[PDB]
Amino acid sequence: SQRWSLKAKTVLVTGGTKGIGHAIVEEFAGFGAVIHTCARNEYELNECLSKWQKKGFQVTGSVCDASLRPEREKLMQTVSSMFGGKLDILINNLGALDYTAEDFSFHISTNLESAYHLSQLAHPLLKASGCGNIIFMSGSIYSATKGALNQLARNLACEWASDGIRANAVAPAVIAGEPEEVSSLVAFLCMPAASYITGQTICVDGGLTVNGFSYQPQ
Amino acid sequence: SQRWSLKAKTVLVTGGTKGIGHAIVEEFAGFGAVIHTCARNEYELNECLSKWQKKGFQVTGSVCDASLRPEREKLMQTVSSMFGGKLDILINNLGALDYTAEDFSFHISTNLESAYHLSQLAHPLLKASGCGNIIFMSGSIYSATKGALNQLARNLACEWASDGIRANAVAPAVIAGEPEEVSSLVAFLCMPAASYITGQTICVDGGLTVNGFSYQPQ
Repeated sequence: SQRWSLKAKTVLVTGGTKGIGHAIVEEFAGFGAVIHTCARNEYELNECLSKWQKKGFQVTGSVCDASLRPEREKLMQTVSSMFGGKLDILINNLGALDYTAEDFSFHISTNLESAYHLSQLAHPLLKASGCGNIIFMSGSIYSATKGALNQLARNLACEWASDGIRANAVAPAVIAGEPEEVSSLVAFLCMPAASYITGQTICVDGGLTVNGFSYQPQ
Repeated sequence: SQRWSLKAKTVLVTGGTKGIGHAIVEEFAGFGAVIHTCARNEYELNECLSKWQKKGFQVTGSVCDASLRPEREKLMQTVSSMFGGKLDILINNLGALDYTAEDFSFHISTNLESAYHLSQLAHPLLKASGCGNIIFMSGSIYSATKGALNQLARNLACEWASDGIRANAVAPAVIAGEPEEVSSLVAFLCMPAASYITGQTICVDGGLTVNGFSYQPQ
């Protein structure tokens, strides 16, 4: 039906050349969505774009270091011009001899800033779509980042609902199957069929029970 | 009893001249604990130290901008020398025309870095105590910070338990009584009576129920 279709929906997925981001691009491409992605290494971008267009996938890309403010502004500029000022889906895929406090601080703030800024740059585009979706896809360092990201996600969901923008966060399992499998949940959340789903922070962990009591990632 | 006593326990509380930090200093001082606190404004520090010593409170202080690495190293140096290399309690009290992404990022990383670093600087001191305690006391900006801090708290609780160090996070209510009242929960958590309590992230919110269904701060 039309509710379970992502056909011709415009998507921006950061870091689409590898890992979950690459799996997310393919998942959406399988549904006939129009995707734009980015990466720092232009040759690997070229490599993926090549292997994709042959599979009949509608994907374009640009070189970008999403950790840099000016790079994020240019990226969204490229996206607005190619999608005609409208963007249906934004997949904020965060980047993945012992880390110090400065390292801890830097990685957490770089991740949180890129995701926050990217969402703000896309806001007007997402608003013009009339049915925009944002997905935040992202130990110790990761846990704290995830904790911050979930909150931002829940805030934007309430803050931008009147603009018709939904926001959800998704995390791969801690205890496992390929973690890339989560791409299908990401896709479902962006379907009209899931228009009432917002503010969710889902971790598809295997989970565990002790003495009959369940335990899951916090 | 001895389990519910904080008498002569050494405490470092950051930002003790105002708000909850000031309430925490007084709460512990009421229990006969020995406290060291800090602040950027030396005159207000002097003001509090004066009003405190008269009440018979055992509190010393030093000027410090906990947002600066070298300032945090000096602070812990002062604490180690005055408490004899041992520290029982560390109260990481975070600092409290619209914020941008850089502002968002800066405040969250400055808070998370100060708290993380301060805990690492105190670690050896807390370890030498044999029964150390750490408390992390701390919209949109706050929510994300809190989300990150809670995770760090839960991590240190598991990571440092073998050193005899417990770690818990406490947050004042969102929906209310003075928010400063939470100082008593902070004090309880640091008592030998609460030695088995670690890894907790407690928000003493008023809470609310809708149509019979409860809702609380995430």
